Amino acid sequence: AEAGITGTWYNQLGSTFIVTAGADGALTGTYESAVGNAESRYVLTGRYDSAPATDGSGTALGWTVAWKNNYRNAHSATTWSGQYVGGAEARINTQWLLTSGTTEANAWKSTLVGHDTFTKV
Amino acid sequence: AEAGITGTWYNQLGSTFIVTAGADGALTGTYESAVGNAESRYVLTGRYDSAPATDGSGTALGWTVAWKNNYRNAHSATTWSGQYVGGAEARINTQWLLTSGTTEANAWKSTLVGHDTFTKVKP
Amino acid sequence: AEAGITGTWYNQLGSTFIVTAGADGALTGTYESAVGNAESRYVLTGRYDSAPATDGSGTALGWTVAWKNNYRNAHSATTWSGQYVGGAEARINTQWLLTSGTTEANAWKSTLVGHDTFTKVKP
Amino acid sequence: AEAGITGTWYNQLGSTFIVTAGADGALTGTYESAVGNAESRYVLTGRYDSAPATDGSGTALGWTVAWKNNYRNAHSATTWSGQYVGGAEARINTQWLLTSGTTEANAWKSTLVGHDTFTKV
Ligand SMILES: [Cl-]
Ligand SMILES: [Cl-]
Ligand SMILES: [Cl-]
Ligand SMILES: [Cl-]
Ligand SMILES: [N+]
Ligand SMILES: [N+]
Repeated sequence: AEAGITGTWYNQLGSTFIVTAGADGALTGTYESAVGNAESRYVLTGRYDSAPATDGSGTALGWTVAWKNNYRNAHSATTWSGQYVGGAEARINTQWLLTSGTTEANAWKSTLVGHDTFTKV
Repeated sequence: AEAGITGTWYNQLGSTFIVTAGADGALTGTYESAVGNAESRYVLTGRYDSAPATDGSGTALGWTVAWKNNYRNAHSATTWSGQYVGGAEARINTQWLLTSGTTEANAWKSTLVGHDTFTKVKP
Repeated sequence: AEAGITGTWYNQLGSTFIVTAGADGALTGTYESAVGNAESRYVLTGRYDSAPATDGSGTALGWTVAWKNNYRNAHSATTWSGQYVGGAEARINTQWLLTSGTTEANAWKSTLVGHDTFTKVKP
Repeated sequence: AEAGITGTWYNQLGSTFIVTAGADGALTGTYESAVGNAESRYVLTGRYDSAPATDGSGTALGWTVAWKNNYRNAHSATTWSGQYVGGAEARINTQWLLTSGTTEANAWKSTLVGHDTFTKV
């Protein structure tokens, strides 16, 4: 819990997430997706709540990735919100929101929602 | 545009968002919330997509706030996903997810969803 | 209250919702949308929780619309989840999920989320 | 696809869903949950899109359950949106919204979001 977040994680789609959790709640790393208008690693930044409760709970965290890198600009950003749980098999369970930049005309259809489970396997 | 996003913003609940959009697509600042087990400012970090399109599309962005500071710890974190629309009345329209740390058993009810609109006042 | 919900309602996009709240907690009616691969009325079915609280809480409800009628088929369905707030200006505030049928491969991008507010005009 | 929706399904939590899909898009049945202020079966009603595409896609559908029965009234309603996919192992993959009736003061925190995968196993 708290700790253990640092490392390389993978989700059901094959995307890889490499993060560093800092003593004071920062989350920094890079994201390589398996889907979308993605081509390479993207920078990610987030926060995690460094003093989780001392009961059998997971650690809340969230992060963002703007899908723009030296290779692609998909004019969109994804944020994942979820919680980290450790143990023999640690995972991060998240729900995400992906918003694309649209014209007002298409604003009603700008956000996709999904879920992802990351493991270090 | 980074500038365009930089500034002080408020939403309909009365929360304050102070942000700096940096060259490299980063977003840093503090969030003051009007609701929840919150007290004072909290640090936020996000990213925004620095090269939007010409046209009249919004700039997609997103940021996270873990509700822990030196005064409180709510054991939860919210991420806001949305777009910035500039003009005379610049607005950031978002959808957010708030997750609380829970035991595996109550995990099914760990995330809330909602939407917020922010109006800019200062740079 | 069933009555209270029964009526003609419009949201900010210009879509029409005609509903009948029945005794047994059911919701039946037609939806006319202003956006999407939609043409004409579609059938909706939902439920609402017939015994709310006294107090000034909203009545939780929800309904589904599969976007297929005799004129079009969009292979998608939307569910709206929210609450009814009565008074002189009765409103139904919702959050919706729109899922499109896709291949397993593009399933990750099958659902859109958003929010709608409905204003009542007729019973 | 289209067909096959009728039957008894179960989700990862143990909730049971029994539905009847009608030739014209109606979904009717009852829901027995494993979690919440639930006590027994609840009536559910929904719709499904009866003419799915003739390509390897799933069938879109959605349904609602107001958590009020002769035994409990949890002043809330849940709607599930997702798609049915058949094959040797058929499943219904959904994302749900659960709204409780609150005072305006608490309206900002009235909706929970999650996901559920139902199988006939
Ligand atoms: Cl991904
Ligand atoms: Cl807020
Ligand atoms: Cl609509
Ligand atoms: Cl359930
Ligand atoms: N993703
Ligand atoms: N559920």
